[PDB]
Amino acid sequence: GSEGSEDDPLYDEAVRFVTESRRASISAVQRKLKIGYNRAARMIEAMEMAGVVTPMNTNGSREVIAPAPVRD
Repeated sequence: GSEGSEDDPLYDEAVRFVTESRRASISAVQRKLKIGYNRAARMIEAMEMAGVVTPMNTNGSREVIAPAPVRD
């Protein structure tokens, strides 16, 4: 792993994207971040291990575990 482990030029954007979107979808991440599917997925993987996003669901939809910016 090189790009998308914990601190990546766009991971922070992805994590912020998922946290705010309340959903971890690579296609969506790449769409919102204007990144590549592979790149987004890599960062998304980082979200899984990092605890930013929960594993996929029975239907095939991820969730977010990392809190959102409420004030701090």
